[PDB]
Amino acid sequence: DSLAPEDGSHRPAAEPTPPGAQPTAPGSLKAPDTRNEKLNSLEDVRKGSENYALTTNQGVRIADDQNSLRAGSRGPTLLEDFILREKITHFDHERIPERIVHARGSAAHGYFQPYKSLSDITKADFLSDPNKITPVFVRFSTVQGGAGSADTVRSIRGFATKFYTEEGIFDLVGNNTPIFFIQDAHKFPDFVHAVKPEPHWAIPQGQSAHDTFWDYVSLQPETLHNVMWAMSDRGIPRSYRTMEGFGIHTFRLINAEGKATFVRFHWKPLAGKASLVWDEAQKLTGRDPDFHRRELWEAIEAGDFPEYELGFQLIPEEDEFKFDFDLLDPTKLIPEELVPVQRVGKMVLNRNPDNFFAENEQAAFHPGHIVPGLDFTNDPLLQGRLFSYTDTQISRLGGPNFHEIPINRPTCPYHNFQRDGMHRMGIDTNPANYEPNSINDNWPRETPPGPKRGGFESYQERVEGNKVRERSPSFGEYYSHPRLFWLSQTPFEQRHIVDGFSFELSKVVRPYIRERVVDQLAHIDLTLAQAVAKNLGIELTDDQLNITPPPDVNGLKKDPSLSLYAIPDGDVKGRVVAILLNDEVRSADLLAILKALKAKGVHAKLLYSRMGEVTADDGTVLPIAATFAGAPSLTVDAVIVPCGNIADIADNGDANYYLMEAYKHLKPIALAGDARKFKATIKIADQGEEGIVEADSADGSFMDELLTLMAAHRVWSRIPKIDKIPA
Amino acid sequence: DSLAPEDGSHRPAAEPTPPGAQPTAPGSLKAPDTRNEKLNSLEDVRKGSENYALTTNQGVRIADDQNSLRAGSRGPTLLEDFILREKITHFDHERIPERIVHARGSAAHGYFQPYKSLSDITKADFLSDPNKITPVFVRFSTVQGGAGSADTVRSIRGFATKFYTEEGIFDLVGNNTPIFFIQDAHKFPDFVHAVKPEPHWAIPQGQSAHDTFWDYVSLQPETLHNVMWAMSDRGIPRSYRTMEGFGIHTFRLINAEGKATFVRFHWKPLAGKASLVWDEAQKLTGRDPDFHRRELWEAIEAGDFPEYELGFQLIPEEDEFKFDFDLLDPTKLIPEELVPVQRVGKMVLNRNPDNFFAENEQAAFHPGHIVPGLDFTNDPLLQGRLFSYTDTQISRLGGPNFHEIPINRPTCPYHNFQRDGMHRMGIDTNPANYEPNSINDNWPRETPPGPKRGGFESYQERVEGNKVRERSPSFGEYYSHPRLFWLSQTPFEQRHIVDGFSFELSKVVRPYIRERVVDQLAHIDLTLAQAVAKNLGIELTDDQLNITPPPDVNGLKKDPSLSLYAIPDGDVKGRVVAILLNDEVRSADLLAILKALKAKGVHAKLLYSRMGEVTADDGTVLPIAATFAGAPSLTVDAVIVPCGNIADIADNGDANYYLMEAYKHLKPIALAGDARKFKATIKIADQGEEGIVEADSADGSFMDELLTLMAAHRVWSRIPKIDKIPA
Ligand code: HEM
Ligand code: HEM
Repeated sequence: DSLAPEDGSHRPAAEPTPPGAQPTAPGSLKAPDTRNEKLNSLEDVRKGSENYALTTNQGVRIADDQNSLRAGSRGPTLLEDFILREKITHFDHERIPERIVHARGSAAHGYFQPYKSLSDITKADFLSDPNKITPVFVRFSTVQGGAGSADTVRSIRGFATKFYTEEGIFDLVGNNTPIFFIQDAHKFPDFVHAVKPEPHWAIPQGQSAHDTFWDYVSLQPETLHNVMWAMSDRGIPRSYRTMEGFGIHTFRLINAEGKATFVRFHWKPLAGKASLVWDEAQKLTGRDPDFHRRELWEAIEAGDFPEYELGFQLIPEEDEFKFDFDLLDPTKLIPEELVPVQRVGKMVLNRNPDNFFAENEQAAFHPGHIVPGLDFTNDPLLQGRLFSYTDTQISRLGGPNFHEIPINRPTCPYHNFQRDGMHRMGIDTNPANYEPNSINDNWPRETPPGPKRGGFESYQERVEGNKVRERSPSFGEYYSHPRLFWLSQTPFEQRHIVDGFSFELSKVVRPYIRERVVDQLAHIDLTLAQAVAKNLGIELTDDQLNITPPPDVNGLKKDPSLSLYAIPDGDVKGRVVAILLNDEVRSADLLAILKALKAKGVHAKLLYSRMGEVTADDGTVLPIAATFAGAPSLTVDAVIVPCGNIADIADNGDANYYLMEAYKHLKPIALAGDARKFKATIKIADQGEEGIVEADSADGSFMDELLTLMAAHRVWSRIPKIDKIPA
Repeated sequence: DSLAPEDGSHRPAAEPTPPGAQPTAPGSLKAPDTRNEKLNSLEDVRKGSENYALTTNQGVRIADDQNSLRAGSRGPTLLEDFILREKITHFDHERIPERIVHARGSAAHGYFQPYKSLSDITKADFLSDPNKITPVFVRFSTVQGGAGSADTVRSIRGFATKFYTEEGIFDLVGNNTPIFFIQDAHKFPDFVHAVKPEPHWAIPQGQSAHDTFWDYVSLQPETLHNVMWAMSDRGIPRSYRTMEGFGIHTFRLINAEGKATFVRFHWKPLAGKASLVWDEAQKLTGRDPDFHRRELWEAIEAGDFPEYELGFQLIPEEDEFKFDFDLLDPTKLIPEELVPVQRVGKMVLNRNPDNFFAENEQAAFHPGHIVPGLDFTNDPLLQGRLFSYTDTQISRLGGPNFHEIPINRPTCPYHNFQRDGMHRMGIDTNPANYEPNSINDNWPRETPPGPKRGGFESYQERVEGNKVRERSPSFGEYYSHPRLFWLSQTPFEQRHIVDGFSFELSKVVRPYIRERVVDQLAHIDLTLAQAVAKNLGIELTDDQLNITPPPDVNGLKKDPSLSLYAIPDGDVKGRVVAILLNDEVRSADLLAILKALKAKGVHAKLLYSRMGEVTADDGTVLPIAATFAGAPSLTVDAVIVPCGNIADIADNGDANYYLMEAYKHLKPIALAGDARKFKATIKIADQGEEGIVEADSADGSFMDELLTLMAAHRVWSRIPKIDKIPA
């Protein structure tokens, strides 16, 4: 019975459509022609559905899937009902342990390709040829919250990429800020317990704004650098497409001659950098907790494929000790003003998964998964990471055969003498399960290291020292990097940093914790320290006002690449506008609006005070995407109000509020014809104001003004005007 | 090191304190003297900390917990560092699968006591004497969301009680609505999959507002009854303390004479019934995803112990077929106007756990866990539940010995011949591990059924019919209960239901699903259906307008017990008021305000534009709990603005917004003296309006008027006035 509508509107068209135009769907159904070698190898396990009989897991067709088997229709359920018991058993056992950290994350498939061969600095096969494509799977995530926590919380973001290379899987497991909070892996559990929900009551979810986090931070000043990044707008990116990615650690590149070059990995978002503002981001955790997940998935369904440029910071082995910070300390960044990022390749994510659980939830990334041509360093954080990912995956994924879970399998050959383990898929036919063996003529065999297709050999780094549990003295500097970061931010970015700390610390119950954090800020920058103190009603002592600021980092008083916005990099393709309709829309305005949006690849969402349709003045029937309250201004990049019967919406509280919120959150607003009467709601200017586009009608000029504002992301100059507004 | 403040302010006092006054803490440190038998029996596994050396799990003291062992202070981490490896290993394996459903929950310890012996109707030992105290552990929960999802989502709530009786554990696993969505347990995986995040992209979290839910509901009209309850304000309770609880299924009570009586279990909230309004709930999911968890914990830390009355709907075996609905159908309620709830006992929750993971996360509740004196019925949803809880716990809790996890252990004796299994704690000394045996003289032995302390014997219900997979034809009625519920609601409740369906259907992307649900609403009630259809821009057809309304339920055209608010039952103790300060508060107003709240057990939170202190007009120093933006109006029940230097906050956007939000969400507001300048902000006439308390000062009847308003929970008369207002 219960079947599809006659018109076939239950099923999404298999072509790129704008967000909200069609029901989203499994990637292989939405984009059947989008392929890559990894995507294709997953076909052995894909399972369709159309035209097949419903069955048990043993293949027995089910006749009645609505009822348990009972002795009489009002009788007891019988134990012999094996259909019911398999069905309920499988349901009872759906859940697997979520990731210890980064449990909340969203992933997609794609491909990578280098711009040119890097064979002079590395023998890694995936970086050796500009026309040799490597399939990728990328998972972006938050850090602290559970798998069901919200996307747009304040947090560091993970950015993990699995490269299915010809010589093995390479996972580049990084974050959206260039440093981590702590120096040695031994303190990981300590840092993570402090930022996670407090042990007695398991509060708060997905947030650092609570006593144990600020306690830990105040007692461990090595965390201040990453805490500055987290409190800036870097902790609340607008989308996974508009954030940077970094491997943080110094790794090594090894070429065919055996030369080692120190390397730091970067991803540059080709959609530019952009973040939300705090109030918007926190409200968005309530209006749409899956905002980033949704936005990623929709951009891929729309053809706005997230694109990132892989880049390398390269430091010759002889310059190991030439900075004023240790290269092996993960709480220290390498300023691009000192070591520029060399462009290496492009990564495009062009296909969503079919099943979230099977591919996203069971994906396993590990910074230890390297290939010939790459090698580690002694960074003490990285070092302990090599132990942990392998270990956690044995319980998370139920045993040691997690490499056999479809998303995790290499697409290149894998042969060895490992056998058995829970849920073993691979049936080995080798007569031998050990080497050396003569009965299989010693196959599979070891392969010497060499220029290409060779066996892995570690770089022979010289090791000299006593066995000690000791932090390197060169790691003992905690304030100059925080200060460099502060000084490179724009004034409005600095304010947002002050506000992040003031908000967070105001949720710290124990007041001495607040004071101690303020004291640490005083070691970074007195202006910052005083601005946070003032918000906390704290007064800096005379001693605190005399703390000398830390030294510059190798002569640097600022580095503009550390700011999200000092260097313009705005891109409107893939952004979205809210269009507030009225019941007699002036079609001429809409037409002009939609044409200019379409030329720049900007999407639109048609909003009204009810769902269904409204008819424009020329008879055009406009389907309503959502209501004013149901898809808040939080979810769009700018707002446009066309003319028409404005009296229909002029007194609407949600419509008025829509604009006050957009205004407060510094988004571009454009008002045509009688829509300019809404200017009194956002109680400001009569001759106009930068950030508000206005005209008798929506024209070419009106739309260029709006699109230019959109390209600068937000109206920073409006900051001074928003704190009187009641929104 | 000795890191605590010398003042001792890192430590909350071990005495009842109001919410926000001190840092919250593990139950046994916060209320050491609050004991019960179960709480005392857990003392064997409680672990302290103070004054102990830091060790490995094997008892080896640790010297340096800040660093890994390496070959040189900048060298590689050594494999021999067993301290690092045990520490990271335990951390790496901290997580366990979350519950398949009801993963998000909050729990507490308490005790139960019956009002009088129920021996005439049940031989259940915990109900046989009013001086017999049974320890309980209760967990309240949402349904769909992960363990990290938000508290205040729209959803049914779970209400599970573990009774540690002298004759066994009895778990009463119910919800906050008297019926469930589906009739037979075979469809649980289908219903649950439909309500959970859609499989391709795992969106949306914690919400039924999406296509698959509404698709399922529109094809399975048996769900409408519970969908009505979920769409009403029942789905967004103000707190776990202000909601009702139900067992849902008909069970049996068996007395010593062998007589079976049918029973439905109810829990009445002694704090009264209270819910939020949708906008507030939704916004609260972002501002504080742990609002319910927090309120429960702080209520118990303040002495506002959540209290519930256990009540029984009793129906003689002879009346099984006397109703319009089948008693064994879980989608049907038993109208209290037909069968009154008989008061049975009182449950008081008076202590939080010590460790959320250990006690809450690992608690295992199961409706099949009954004791002599109770028995099941053939309700087909219940019948399948009896299989599921046992099964799911083998994987969630790691094996068949989950009854040995401290929180789950019986306080009464348990002895049998079961052995081994993962994580086996009990070391059995019985020479025999089988019965009958002669080698231990057959111990432990079976015990015949009897009036007290006898063995379990099922009631000998007659069974008759063929082995069939068949829904009873008596279950095929889907619309009269939904209609009864609808007609029992106040007019503002009906509107809220209409708004729930409207908002939810507005997030369904496929319009035909919205149409199909509207067609189903039209079989319940025309006014409901038309109002929802209008909100969706849908017109009912002439046939839909002529669908005949379903019959009354046994002559009833309404039952006021089904409404949250038709019959006042307001209780103010434990509610919280926001006090908006200024920098020279009339201290006379504040003294009047604070004393009056305290007299009724009403808590207060002093708010301002910054943290720190402000000084009242007489020099009283006032400590600030949070900012206007930091503890939004969503988290209080009422707002009071005292006189002083109102010009200080008159133009504060946040202060103004605070009132707008509280006014929009129907909360009582009280403005003293010059605080009445805020009337313009919320458009209050000069003459005033019901719901707004205003006077020249906070003396006389000012606090009595505000407290009368708090007792009625919200100002429903204000609904029409909020329609407009931009907030
Ligand atoms: C620079 C420092 C670090 C970065 C950039 C980082 C990044 C990440 C990312 C992006 C993920 C999620 C991968 C996914 O999407 O599945 C992750 C997970 C994880 N991280 Fe790291 N992390 C860092 C430090 C550490 C440390 C020091 C440890 C422990 C010694 C650690 C242990 C883990 C574990 C156990 C997981 C879960 C892996 C799984 O369950 O498969 N992380 N980390
Ligand atoms: C009258 C209908 C139902 C009610 C009132 C109900 C209530 C609940 C509650 C309150 C919980 C959470 C317990 C806790 O806090 O740990 C729960 C969990 C659960 N429910 Fe039920 N449920 C119902 C129907 C069902 C059905 C039909 C099934 C499957 C046949 C089912 C399977 C489960 C499972 C597997 C869990 C997780 C338990 C665990 O992991 O320990 N429920 N249910």
